Amino acid sequence: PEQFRIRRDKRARLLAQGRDPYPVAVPRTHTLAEVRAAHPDLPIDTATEDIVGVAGRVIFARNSGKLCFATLQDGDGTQLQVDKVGQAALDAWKADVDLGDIVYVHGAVISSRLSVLADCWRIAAKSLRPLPMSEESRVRQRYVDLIVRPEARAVARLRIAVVRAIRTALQRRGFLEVETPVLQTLAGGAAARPFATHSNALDIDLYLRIAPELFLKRCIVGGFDKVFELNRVFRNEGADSTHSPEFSMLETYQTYGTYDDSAVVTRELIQEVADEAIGTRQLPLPDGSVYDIDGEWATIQMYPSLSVALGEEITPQTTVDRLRGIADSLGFGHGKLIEELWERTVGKSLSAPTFVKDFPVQTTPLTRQHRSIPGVTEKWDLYLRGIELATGYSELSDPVVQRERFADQARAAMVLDEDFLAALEYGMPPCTGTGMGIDRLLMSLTGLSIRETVLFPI
Amino acid sequence: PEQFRIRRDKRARLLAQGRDPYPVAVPRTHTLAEVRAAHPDLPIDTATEDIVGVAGRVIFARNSGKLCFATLQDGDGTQLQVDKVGQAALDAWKADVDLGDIVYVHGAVISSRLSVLADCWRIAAKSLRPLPMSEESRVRQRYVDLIVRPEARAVARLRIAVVRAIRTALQRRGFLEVETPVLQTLAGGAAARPFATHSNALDIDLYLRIAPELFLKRCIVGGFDKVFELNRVFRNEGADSTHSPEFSMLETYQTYGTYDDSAVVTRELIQEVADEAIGTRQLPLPDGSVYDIDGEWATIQMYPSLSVALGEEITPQTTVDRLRGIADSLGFGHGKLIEELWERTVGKSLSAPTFVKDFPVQTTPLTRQHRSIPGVTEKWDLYLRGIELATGYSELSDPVVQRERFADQARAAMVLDEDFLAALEYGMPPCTGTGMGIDRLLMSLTGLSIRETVLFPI
Ligand SMILES: CCOc1nc(N)nc2c1c(=O)n(C1CCCCCC1)n2CCC1CNC1
Ligand SMILES: CCOc1nc(N)nc2c1c(=O)n(C1CCCCCC1)n2CCC1CNC1
Ligand SMILES: N[C@@H](CCCC[NH3+])C(=O)O
Ligand SMILES: N[C@@H](CCCC[NH3+])C(=O)O
Repeated sequence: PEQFRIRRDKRARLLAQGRDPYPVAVPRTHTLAEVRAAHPDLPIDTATEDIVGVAGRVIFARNSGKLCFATLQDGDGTQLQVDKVGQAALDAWKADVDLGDIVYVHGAVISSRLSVLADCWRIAAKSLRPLPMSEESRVRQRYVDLIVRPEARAVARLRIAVVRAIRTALQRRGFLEVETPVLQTLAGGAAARPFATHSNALDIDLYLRIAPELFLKRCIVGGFDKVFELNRVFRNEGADSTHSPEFSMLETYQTYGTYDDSAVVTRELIQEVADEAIGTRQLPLPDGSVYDIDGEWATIQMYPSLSVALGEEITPQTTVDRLRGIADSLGFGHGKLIEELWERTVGKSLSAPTFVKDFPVQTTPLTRQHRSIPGVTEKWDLYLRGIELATGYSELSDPVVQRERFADQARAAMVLDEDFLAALEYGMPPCTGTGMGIDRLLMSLTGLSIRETVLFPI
Repeated sequence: PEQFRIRRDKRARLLAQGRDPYPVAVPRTHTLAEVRAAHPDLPIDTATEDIVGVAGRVIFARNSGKLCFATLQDGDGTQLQVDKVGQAALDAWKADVDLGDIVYVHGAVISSRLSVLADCWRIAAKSLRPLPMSEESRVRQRYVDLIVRPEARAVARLRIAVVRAIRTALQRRGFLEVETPVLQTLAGGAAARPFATHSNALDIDLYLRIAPELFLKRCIVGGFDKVFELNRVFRNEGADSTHSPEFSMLETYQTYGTYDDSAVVTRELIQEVADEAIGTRQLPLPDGSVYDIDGEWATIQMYPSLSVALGEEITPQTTVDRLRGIADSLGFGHGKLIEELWERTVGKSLSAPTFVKDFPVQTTPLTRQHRSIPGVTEKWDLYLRGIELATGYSELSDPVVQRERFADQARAAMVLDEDFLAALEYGMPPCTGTGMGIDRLLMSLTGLSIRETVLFPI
């Protein structure tokens, strides 16, 4: 709080002296990891003439008369420590260097009684704020978090690897990644309230996408065989531990397969991700426990599993009056009640990775009706560690069914998405699409909160 | 316009008959490209017993008594044509199939007097709109465009390959891809008017990002060595042939290099992209001409090149009164005039790939001051076929300079981005960032308009 000002004084008295505390270029020859990997086993307390120029943040200090010692930490976490050359050097070192400062050191690498002893040295950046964190002050200052807490570094890097692993996996299977509009004249593809924004260009409101599905489906019409899109969607609603207004989401579409096929791919995908990004399918948790995601995953059906849980045959024919009865005895329409009752009974119990499939028609307007069973659609949800993570559909390609479905939805709350429906009636071949939530994915894999999985939330 | 209704009648009279015109699953064993690559050279008018099930859009038809012929076109453009099995089959074929329809055919592949002769056949999707386009009706119905025009297919696929090539190139060089917020409490990183939107969660306006730079720079503070982000930005301004309110943009940041270093990388990157996505650096144009992007690219300086063009020494010292004089004699502040005069004289002439570097301080608040030359910053722009495509900076890591820079900008039009400035004063190491525009990139490579480079504009 005071040291704020002495640092700012250290800046000004360097400019006046004509020593640059924010130089344009310092000749860093090696990352610290490069130096460590280069000199793994080294005779302790012995010299080597490998001259190198390294840089890093001075995090520890121990000044002492003729020799000074400080730990240098590169941005990724790696560490190297630092008569030699000049006395004024040491004077400047003492008087100019503070903790949190970025410094360059040229010299030869030696082994401590793994350090480097300096020919030259320079400031690369002057810190006007010493380093210190509540979980919320962590999020509001991620940049400090990443500097001073290792786990922040590992989580950031893990998200990145997971996202790369996803691209790899889909690309290996012959999927093409596409960019579809964020700004739309009307936002569809999911059930949520949009963010609205006004355009100076057109003097109209546009709406940020809630999902890419409707546009992705146009691509399938247009002759894409296999397409995906990994990017942010926007749902103007409340925040909780599994919901945020902006988050990253994966949609996948594949022609000439069903929800049976996309279920297999989804499993393989998640498993292939663990392998690449985490290295095990026996997933360690902060709990201390281990979650096993290996092998095969159980598939249940919604109506039957709900039936066993309630001890009574529930079907698509079961009335809202009856459902409401059961809803009460525990604590709008048919579909909503089935999913609610199922979630409160079956989905809450689940631990092992589980698919639930065959969903009520009311609440699934974009998914095809089931091939044999009446009253249900070909949709699955994937629960992983009790987290709704992913869905897949046998996609409805029937435009007149689809027009009805929207009309039913519109009257319930009349402007339909006429261009989407127009596209469907040029002919969309049979396909299965999936959605997956990236943070929920990581959450399910790690036990980490949504406020840790993304770099910069609010 | 009438045939709209006969198609819709063909749908209904199939449902009633209990033949599904939008089946969930048809067993397509092979893409058409798979069949073509399998049977390249084949004795013409001879049989082979490779049974396969293919699917595709019936685009050509020629019905004739006992044998019917139609061209099947897969979504990517590949083509295969189609006593045998059943007469009712042929009756249904004639009466049920229209152009634009998606159809499945099982049977053996044979050579035409390269077709397939049918054991079975089924409708996969019924089209209620026959296929037909003005450049604007092309954009509003991309799905039809992609079906009926080959070039639409190739451009879509090229953008995708270019974007993949970019990720490859950066990933090869050890860059990590990061997601930074689209919704911000205040949007910075470039000069443009934001899109504003209201949050129900917080009862405040948020602003869609104009650029990721300020957040990307936090990542560098936080110890990222090499980071990029390829994703859409939003600038609430007018549309023209090189400007749109939503477009895809690449930002790159690398520690311990300057604008000299990022210039080299940018060249290599663009060149490596051409190689992967296009296959030549002798770029063919709709013109008929060829643009050469191979070898080395010229670097000029703004003030000196402007000087030669005007025949008079222009420096950072040259007054607004003088500049305005020259501006008039041809046809606000110093910086703006330099760039304007330069663009109207030098930048308009350029053809070969050219870097212009060393920019006026006023108009470059985020870039470091030049290491030796006074009055200029270390910024370059890359012109490619006379298109402003890309910039790179030696990044300003000096927080007090940076605070001033914003204050000057704010007073000109007082709320600064205090958190960004806070991050800078924990110490950002020397780095160079770049921006590149994806559509301008493709435009510069191909001669294609911005309304062709993206799938779904408006
Ligand atoms: C990390 C924040 O993720 C999410 N935030 C919000 N607001 N909404 C989200 C999510 C989020 O991850 N999802 C889903 C979850 C898996 C299904 C695929 C799409 C993503 N959804 C929608 C799920 C609804 C369907 N029943 C609840
Ligand atoms: C395809 C549409 O691309 C763009 N649209 C808009 N509205 N603005 C764009 C673009 C667009 O591509 N760019 C730039 C061009 C290259 C520099 C890096 C960022 C991208 N910019 C900003 C450039 C200004 C700096 N002087 C003009
Ligand atoms: N838009 C969907 C994801 C794709 C499901 C398959 N069409 C959702 O948010 O639920
Ligand atoms: N945000 C910049 C691109 C990055 C330039 C390097 N800091 C722009 O739009 O011009």
